[PDB]
Amino acid sequence: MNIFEMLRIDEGLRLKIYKDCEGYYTIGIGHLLTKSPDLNAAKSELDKAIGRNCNGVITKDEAEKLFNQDVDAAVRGILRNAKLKPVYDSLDAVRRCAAINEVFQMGVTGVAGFTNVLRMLQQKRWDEAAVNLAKSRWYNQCPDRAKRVITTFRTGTWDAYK
Ligand SMILES: CCc1ccccc1
Repeated sequence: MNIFEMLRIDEGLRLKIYKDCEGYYTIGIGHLLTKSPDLNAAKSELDKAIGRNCNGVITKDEAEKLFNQDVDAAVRGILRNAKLKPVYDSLDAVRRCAAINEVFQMGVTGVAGFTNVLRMLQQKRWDEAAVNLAKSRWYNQCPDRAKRVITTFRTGTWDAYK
């Protein structure tokens, strides 16, 4: 088990655009296209992502290419954020996976707002952090996308994905 297998389980796979649990346009393995409510704006983002006219249906190797890019962006997003990096670096290996996973789903800005959860996690207060994350708008709207991630933060094991 690793970050990629973890996210393949949580995000699964779609080969055509859908609205995710926050209502935004998406494809592949949790690849957010845009926050715009216009399908065609999402469609332009996709063609620009792949480098061809799709028109909205991608292959497996292309989905996996996007996935690699998005995992990388999520890690870079953490390391470049002043709120996220010190908390991230205090975390053990498995919880670092849940952190990458959270940012991958929610984006850096959304996650960076969790001021108390960030403090709780850095002070190693696993129980309280998991409770506070379970009150997030992220969790209440994307329950089974988020559930195993919150459990992972609490336990620090891979058992939720087992
Ligand atoms: C709040 C989870 C988290 C912690 C550190 C870095 C990213 C995300």
